[PDB]
Amino acid sequence: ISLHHRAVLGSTMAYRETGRSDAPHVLFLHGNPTSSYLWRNIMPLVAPVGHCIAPDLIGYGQSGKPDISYRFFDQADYLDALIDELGIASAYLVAHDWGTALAFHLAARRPQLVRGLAFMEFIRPMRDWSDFHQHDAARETFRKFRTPGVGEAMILDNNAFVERVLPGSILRTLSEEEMAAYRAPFATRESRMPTLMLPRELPIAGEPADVTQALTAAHAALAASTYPKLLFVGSPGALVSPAFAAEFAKTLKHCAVIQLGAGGHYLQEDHPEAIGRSVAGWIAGIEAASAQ
Ligand SMILES: [Cl-]
Ligand SMILES: [Cl-]
Ligand SMILES: [Cl-]
Repeated sequence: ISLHHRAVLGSTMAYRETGRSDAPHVLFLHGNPTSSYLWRNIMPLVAPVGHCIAPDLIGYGQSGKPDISYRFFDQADYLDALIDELGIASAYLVAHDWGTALAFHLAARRPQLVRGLAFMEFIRPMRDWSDFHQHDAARETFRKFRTPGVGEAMILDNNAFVERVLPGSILRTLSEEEMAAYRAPFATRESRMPTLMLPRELPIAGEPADVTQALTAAHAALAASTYPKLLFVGSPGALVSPAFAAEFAKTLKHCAVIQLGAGGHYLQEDHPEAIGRSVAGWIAGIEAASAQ
């Protein structure tokens, strides 16, 4: 899998690219602990209608592994730098997990950029631990990730995000090749640090406060925004249940909900054709209706 690379902020970032270069930009944003690989069966279905770019976040996939904190704001800075390097000033965003937090934060700061947002399994500030996920076992696992020393043993030493959380929220069983690809960036203990930092960034009960502020503001900007929105949901889902998707959608302008059926968090692995076909049709409709 040969990706494109660019130098960004003294390190490097990798990205997949496909589609016609005169079509609108479509930026695909993955989360923890995946990469642009998550979109491999989706992007080819959007290529006829969009110039598709799928970055590997810093510390993920084939991107660089600099000595940084890997906090949310680090991810935002490196993504901004790549967007500017690639000349992306107007784009559709297609986002998952921390990719949605990045998309919401980007749209709040650059309100002219977003032509439309397709999203699923998104992050929002959670008032209490009871607002995170659908079952107690997941809540307890993430409580442990956020516990000093314990989280390091689970994620740095045992690679639990890659080896347990990821396959645990895909309905089908990945092939040996697919799981080998997902674990390949994370062969060393130190390389796993980004995957430990992100669960510690989740905004739960106001902590961390800086992420809580950024995503509270970003969600308010999202509620006020007028660009088209497409929210995919699975059953039972993980961060987003079908019931919560329908209720969240009512708080937004111009947001349709697409039901994918049985799925957990990594809906791209269980429903790639449905997501790709939906996004491509949606872009085609927006482009035609906005071109008059
Ligand atoms: Cl542009
Ligand atoms: Cl909150
Ligand atoms: Cl389909």
